[PDB]
Amino acid sequence: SGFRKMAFPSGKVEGCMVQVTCGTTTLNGLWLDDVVYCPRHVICTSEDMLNPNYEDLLIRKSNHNFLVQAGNVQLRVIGHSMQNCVLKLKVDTANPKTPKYKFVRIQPGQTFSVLACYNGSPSGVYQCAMRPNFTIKGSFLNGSCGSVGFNIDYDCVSFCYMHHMELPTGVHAGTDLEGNFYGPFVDRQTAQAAGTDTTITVNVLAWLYAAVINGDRWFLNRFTTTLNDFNLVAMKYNYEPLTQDHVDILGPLSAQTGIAVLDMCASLKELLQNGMNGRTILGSALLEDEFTPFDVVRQCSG
Amino acid sequence: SGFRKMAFPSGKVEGCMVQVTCGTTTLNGLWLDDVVYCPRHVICTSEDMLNPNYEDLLIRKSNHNFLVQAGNVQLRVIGHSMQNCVLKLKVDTANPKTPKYKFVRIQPGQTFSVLACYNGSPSGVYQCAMRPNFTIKGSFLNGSCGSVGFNIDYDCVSFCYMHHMELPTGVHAGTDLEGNFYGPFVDRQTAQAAGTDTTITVNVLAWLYAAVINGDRWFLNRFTTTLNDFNLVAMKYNYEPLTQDHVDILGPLSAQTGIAVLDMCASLKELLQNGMNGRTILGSALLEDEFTPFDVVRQCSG
Ligand SMILES: *[C@@H](CCCl)C(=O)c1cccc(C(=O)N[C@H](C(=O)OC)C(C)C)c1
Ligand SMILES: *[C@@H](CCCl)C(=O)c1cccc(C(=O)N[C@H](C(=O)OC)C(C)C)c1
Repeated sequence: SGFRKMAFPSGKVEGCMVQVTCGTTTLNGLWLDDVVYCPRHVICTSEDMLNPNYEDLLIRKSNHNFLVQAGNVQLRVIGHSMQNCVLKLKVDTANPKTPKYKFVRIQPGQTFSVLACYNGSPSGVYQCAMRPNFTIKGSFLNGSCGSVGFNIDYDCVSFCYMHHMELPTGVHAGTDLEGNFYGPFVDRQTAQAAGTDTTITVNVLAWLYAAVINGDRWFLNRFTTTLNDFNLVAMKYNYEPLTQDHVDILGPLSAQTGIAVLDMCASLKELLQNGMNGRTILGSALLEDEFTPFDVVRQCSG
Repeated sequence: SGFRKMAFPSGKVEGCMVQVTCGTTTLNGLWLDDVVYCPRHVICTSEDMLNPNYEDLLIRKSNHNFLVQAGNVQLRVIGHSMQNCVLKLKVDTANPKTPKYKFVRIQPGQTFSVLACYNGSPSGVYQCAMRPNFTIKGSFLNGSCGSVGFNIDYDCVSFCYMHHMELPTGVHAGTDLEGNFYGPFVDRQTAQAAGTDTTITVNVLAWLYAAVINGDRWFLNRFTTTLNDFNLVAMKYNYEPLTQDHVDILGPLSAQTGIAVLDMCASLKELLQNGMNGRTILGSALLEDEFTPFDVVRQCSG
């Protein structure tokens, strides 16, 4: 019993974190086999941050301009290249702790664990969701760039996020491990801002099932609704549309609780229209949308 | 920016988790140097669960009755003993991954990371607080017994919790690493239940400071209060009394935000008396009390 925002165990990732310094700029890197991955803005300085041409900046560097430290061991850089917004530093040593891994790009509404790091040293681990507007609501301080987001499936680490910046609203933006940004953000100084966001409906319904599995039932009702009528309400409250595929994905949880998906949707409609009247669900007084159906099944199966 | 429930990186702990089987009962153990620690109820069977005499149960076992598996390696048990409600299994191999560690008992209102494990395999990591009534609101399924709670300070792991059981309300109880229960709970089948609980005031105030540091200011006011008047309100809302030591502990956060502790207490009094009028603080619609002053300083310093 119980329902917590749970992250994957971080040890496999911890053994990949290093510190990358170029000039007086330092940040974190990810050491896999004989390559270190980090944000390419490590080669930029305060003077070029407005319209930097990264191809020019990199052509003017050599391997000796990069210091890579893995704990108290200095790694010799033997090559450097750029891939989109990530820098690849070839080092002369393959990381002996490299896990089985994949570079996967995630979808908005999916969750992942973040290992916050500073100066190549892990500091904390927590769960995040990619928002519909392609930002993440992280916890990151100065020096956290290069920290990564990941999921683990049977000892294989699927890396999905590298941290690059903080937007003016305090939310965060970055890229996939191939250096391609999530969202319409760039690694330079502009007035860029998070676009409008929406609530991830399928996740809210998953979490209502979690709650039922954990004995919170007060929000249930005898009613049902059609998908079309439900989605009329969703649109009114800035919730994403629910699709038949979402209904199918919720099938297992529906079957375990005996509550049809469109029945739980009737409950969600009532909650949106009426609030909670002072009650809580799984210890929250608002509707939580950063648990996927998979997250719920993982933590609630028993 | 940002504020998340953040756990410590779990890798140091992950390398200590093993599986312990006695008969058909299996659970998790903690392998440090050449000792494996686990709940002593692993030696109990369904027939004895009402009034087990553990001294009798253990005298009837030998080393060969315990199977310890560390990954795919079987560890040879060469001794067994009991210490309060934990079993100590001496094995013939010192864990090469043993971190620097301490066994420390924590106070109600303090937080710690939990590494949930099944069959000696880590599954997830999350933050918990020891409640004033000595329970924890965890996330644990069948097979999670023997999972541990810990804090990490400069590479030294302070273990503070081993998981033993789930109470009827779905909250959790266990012991310290010396096998002494937190709270008035026992490792046998009774009608035992969590006692009345209260909210951890000093932590709520810490979190209000976190919020101010992260730009949530709407709940601030021009008022102050005395400690005595504040505590009259606290008692009315089932909040713990605030002490001068709590005020002193909040000194740094007060100084960073420029908001005197008793000023923030005036804000808390208004929030308790009036609710939030539909607003949120750090993405919550209720007052959060599972962050200590230390947790806030760790995550907000920048
Ligand atoms: C980024 C963490 C943000 Cl939450 C981080 O650790 C970091 C390290 C080093 C340098 C920067 C940085 O800000 N670089 C500039 C920038 O602001 O990005 C747009 C450059 C000069 C464009 C960040
Ligand atoms: C406990 C996890 C609870 Cl959230 C766990 O993994 C476990 C493993 C093996 C056996 C038990 C168990 O329940 N034992 C009995 C009990 O219910 O504890 C009071 C014994 C027989 C007293 C739990």
